[PDB]
Order: sequence, then structure tokens, then C-alpha cells
Amino acid sequence: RLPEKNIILLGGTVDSQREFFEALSSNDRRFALGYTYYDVLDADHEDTLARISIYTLTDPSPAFASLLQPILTPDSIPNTLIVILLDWSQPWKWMRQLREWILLLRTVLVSLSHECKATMEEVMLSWRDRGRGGGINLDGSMTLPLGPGEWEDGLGLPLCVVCQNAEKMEYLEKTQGWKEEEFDVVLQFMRTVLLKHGASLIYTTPSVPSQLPSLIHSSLGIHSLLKKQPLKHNVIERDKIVVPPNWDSWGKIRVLREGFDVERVSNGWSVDLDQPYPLPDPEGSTVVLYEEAVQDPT
Repeated sequence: RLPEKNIILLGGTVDSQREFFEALSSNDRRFALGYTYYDVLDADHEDTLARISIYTLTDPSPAFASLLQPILTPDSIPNTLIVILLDWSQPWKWMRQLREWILLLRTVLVSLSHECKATMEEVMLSWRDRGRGGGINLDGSMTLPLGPGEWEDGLGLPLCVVCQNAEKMEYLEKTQGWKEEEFDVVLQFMRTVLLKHGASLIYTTPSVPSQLPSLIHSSLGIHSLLKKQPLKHNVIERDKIVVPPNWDSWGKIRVLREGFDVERVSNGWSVDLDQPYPLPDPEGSTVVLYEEAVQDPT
């Protein structure tokens, strides 16, 4: 009888998915995809607001991706969030991993019924203003034209990217010589491509409290009857990044550090996503730009 919400959880490992689940549901909780769920409590830890179902796909398999079809119906689509897990142990892999998941996901979404696609268009239209500072809160409850890059590439569903094990940033600083400005460049690259999908970005560390529950629950359209504090965005304190939807812009991305060609990187992401799924990297690719900038210690 509870409102039902879905998370489609992509990537990670067995342990990092479980860590995601704990981080997500710690405070405010009471041939197949992995499955679990939990009941979300309101901010006083009393009343139950929604039941969140999580469907998990660790690897970008086309076979198992097909299992998403039955989960995405006209009724479920407006209640669904895509979450991609990335790992701070291997940030050099991020842009390529992200491209693969998005191409995979697109393959599923174009295959849904006309009614599903009409519903996804409705969802995308309504997301334009959610949490944008005008009339509409991030959670979809009520209270200027779009900058460049913003929502140029709506997926049909909202996306949240969660970069796990951020304690490994300190590891890269001390054993691989990474400087503050290298973490910032990663951030500029991620913010730029994700902006095109209207997507959020958040870094987490196991056992370190974060805004992950508030971000995910608000993105799922779960409306607190007690709390009106909005999300707190951060792009400065490097291991606690929080970039909520409809907050970022090229203007903001460009000032983090100098020398970042935001438009080139945004156009390179068009090059990357205009490709069949599932050999060589196309001219202008942002995966290539990223992988030149963020090198693998091989």
C-alpha cells in the first residue's frame, strides 16, 4: 500500500553495492537482476513515506539489461532513478565506464512501448525545473531559459552517479603524486558530461555520513512532511562532492580551475554517445580527452 519507488543500480562490486545500500538506507529505514528493498522513514524516523525497490546489475551485459524491460512500465517510469556506481580506486576508467552504461541503458529504453516512451518524455519535461530555484522543489513538490549543455541529452529517466570509496583520493595523493588540481579536472570532466543528462554527482566514503539519502530520496520524488532543508551542494571539499540536479552550469564548471574547455568536452560527449551498442574511438571523443588527462598508473 506504500508508494513504490525503484532504483536501477548499475556497476560496483558485491561489497560496494551492499555499502551503497547501507549508506542509502542507514538512518531512515524501518536469469535475474539482484533485488532488495527498504521502507523509507521521514526525518523524525517515525512515519514511513515510501518503499524503495532496488534492482542491481553489476556488469554491462546486454542480456541482463533486457531484464529491465518488464520493470519499466508507464506506472513505474515516473518513480524510477538510475544510479551508476563508480570507484575512486580507478578514476581513469570513469568516462569509458559511464559511456558504456549510458549506451547500454539507451538500448533498453528505445525498446520500450510507445506509451513508455511518452511517459519518459513527460518525466523529462517535468525534470527541467525540479530543484532549479523557481517554483519546483527537487522532490517534485511545489512552492530563466536553460544554459548551454543543460539537458541537451535527457535519457528518459533521471540519473545519479555515485563515486564510491572517496578515501582513495588520499591514497592517490600520497602514492601516485596526484595534486588537488587533478581531482578538480576529474570533477570538471564529470560535471560537464553529466550536465547534459540533468544528472547528479556525489562522492561517498564507507561509514562517513553524507547527503546520499536526501539526494536519492528527493530524486525519487519522496516528499518529506517535516523537513524543508534543501540539499547542500559542494564542489570544493574534494572528497565530499555533491552536485544536485538543475544546479550546475558551464559558468560554474569553468571557474573551478582555469584551462578547461567545457564546450569541447561537452561536444566530445555527443561524439561518444552517437555510436552503436555494443571498435576504435571516434575523433573528438571525450572518453579520449578524459583518458589523456587522467592517466592510468598502468
